[PDB]
Amino acid sequence: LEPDNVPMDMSPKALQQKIHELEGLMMQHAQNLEFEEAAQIRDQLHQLRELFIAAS
Amino acid sequence: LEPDNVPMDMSPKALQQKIHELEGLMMQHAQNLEFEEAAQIRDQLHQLRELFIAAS
Repeated sequence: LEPDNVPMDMSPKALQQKIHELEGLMMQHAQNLEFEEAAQIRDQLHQLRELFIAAS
Repeated sequence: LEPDNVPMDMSPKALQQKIHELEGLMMQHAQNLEFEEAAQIRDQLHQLRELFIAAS
């Protein structure tokens, strides 16, 4: 009983794991002047940000 | 007489000076995750490249 409240809920993990993954990707290309297809993550990094709270 | 051939003509200077100026700008924003308006230079850095020969 009360399984979701047995461990913890600091973050959704999956989402938080994806955000830190896409943001760290921009630096790579942006550093190698490959931000063309890389900077696009800016749209997913910003949208996933607000969802951080709506998620957990 | 022969003024354009008195000094030299390694490069157009103005163009070559602008290209190195726009390309060095991308690294700045791209490094501070500001490639949004910065990555746009990619269009001027690539177009000015081919013009490098058509110029001098």
